[PDB]
Amino acid sequence: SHMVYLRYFKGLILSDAYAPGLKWSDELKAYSALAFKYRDVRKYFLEKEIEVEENVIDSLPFPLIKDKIELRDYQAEAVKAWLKEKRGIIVLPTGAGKTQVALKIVSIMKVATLIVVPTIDLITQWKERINKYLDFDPGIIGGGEDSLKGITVITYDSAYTRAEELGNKFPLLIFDEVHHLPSEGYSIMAQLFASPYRLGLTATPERDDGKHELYPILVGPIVYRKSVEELAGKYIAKYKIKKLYVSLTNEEKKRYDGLRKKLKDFLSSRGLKLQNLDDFHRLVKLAAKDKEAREALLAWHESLNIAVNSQSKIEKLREILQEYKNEKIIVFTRDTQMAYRISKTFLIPVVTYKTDKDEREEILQKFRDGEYRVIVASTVFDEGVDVPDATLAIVMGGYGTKRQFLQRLGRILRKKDKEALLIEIVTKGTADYRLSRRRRE
Ligand SMILES: [Cl-]
Ligand SMILES: [Cl-]
Ligand SMILES: [Cl-]
Ligand SMILES: [Cl-]
Ligand SMILES: [Cl-]
Repeated sequence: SHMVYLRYFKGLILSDAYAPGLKWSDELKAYSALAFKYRDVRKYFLEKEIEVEENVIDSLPFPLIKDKIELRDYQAEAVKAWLKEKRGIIVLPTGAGKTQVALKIVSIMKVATLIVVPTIDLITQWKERINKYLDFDPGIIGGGEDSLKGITVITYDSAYTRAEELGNKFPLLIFDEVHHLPSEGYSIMAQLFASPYRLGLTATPERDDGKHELYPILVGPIVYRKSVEELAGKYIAKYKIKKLYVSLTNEEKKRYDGLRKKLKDFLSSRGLKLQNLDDFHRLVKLAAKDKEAREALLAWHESLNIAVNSQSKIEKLREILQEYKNEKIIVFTRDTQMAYRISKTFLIPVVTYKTDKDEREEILQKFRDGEYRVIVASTVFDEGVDVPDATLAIVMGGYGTKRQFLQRLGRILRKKDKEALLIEIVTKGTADYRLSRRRRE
C-alpha cells in the first residue's frame, strides 16, 4: 500500500524512499544514513503526508519514579526552553544544578533514558542523584558494572563499544560534559543513536578546535545559556571601580550639620526612623499637612544635595585630573549645577541635557578627535545611538554604583576595557557615604 518501510539497522536508519539527508546504497537495497537522522526523516514523511511503517525504536520500559525535584527559577526556565525542540544543549555555570534540570526533564518525558558521562567518577554522582531525586536506582554500564535499565548511566567509552546495540533503545539521550562529544571516536558514536530526544549539558560549550561546530549533528544547538551573573540578576563590570573619600568643606559642614540637627530634632519629637522605608513615606505623608515636618523633609533633601555636590569633590578631581593627565576622561554628576562648577574650575567643556545636539555632537567629536582630554556631562545619553567611548570615567555622587547606570557606562567606558578605571567620589561621614553603600542596587 502507501506505507514506506523505516527501520533501524546496526546504527543506521533504513528507508524504502528518499528523504533529505539520505543516500542510496545498492548494498542494502535502501536509502540510508546514520540513525541520528531518524527524527527528521520521520517528521518529513509525516509533513509530506506519506504514511510510514516503523520498526525503528525498541525502547526499554520506563520505571516507576517519584519526582522530588523542586526547580529554581532559572532551572525551570531551562527545562521549558529545552522542551520546545527537545534537542539541544543547556549551558549553565557549574554549581548551578545542571543535574536536577536534566532529571526533571527525565521525569517529565517518561521515556527510557540513557545518560552518557565521560568519567567513572561522574557515574557514581549521577547514580546518587537519580536515587535521590527520582527515587530510582539506575542501570550502570561502566566501572565494571553492566546492568541495563529503563534509566541507565553509561560512560562515553562504553557507549562507543555498545553504540550499535543501544542506538535504538533509549528515546531520550543525555550527554553530560557534552563538549567532550565532538572529540575523536565519540563524534561518530552519537550519530548512531536514533534517539529522537537529545540533551547536552555543559558549562563550557566552546572548544579551541572549534569542533563544537558539530553540535547540530550530534545533540542539537544551544537552547539555553546563562552566565552566573545573568542567573543572579546582577551585572558585573569588566572595568575596575575605585572609591575616593573626600570630606566636606568647613562651610559645607556647618550648614550640613545644621540641617541635620533640624531633621533629627524633628524625628525625636515624632519618633521616626530616617533609615526605614515606610517611616520615610510617613514623613512625606505628614509633610503635606504640617509645615514643621515639611521643613524637616526639605532639610533632609538639602543635606544630601550638599554632600552629593560638595566642593571637596571638585578639590579632589584636581588631584586626579593631573595623575591621569587628560587621558580621554568622562566626569558625571546627576546635578546640573555641579557640571558647571567643575567646568569653570578646570576649564573643561560641558555636556549637559540642555545643549544643542549639533553642539553635543561637535563637543563629543572633539572628544573623538583627541582635542579634549576631559569632558563633563551631568545628564547621560539614554536611548542614544552615539554612545561616547573613553579610557576613564568619574562620577561625583554615591549614585554611581547604581546598576542601570553601570551597564550604560560599560559599553561607553572602554573600546578595550583593560581594567580601564571608573572612579567615583563620595563625601565621607554623610548621606552621600550611605547612598554609596545603599543596598537597593
Ligand atoms: Cl574515568
Ligand atoms: Cl545533591
Ligand atoms: Cl580530539
Ligand atoms: Cl577532548
Ligand atoms: Cl541607612
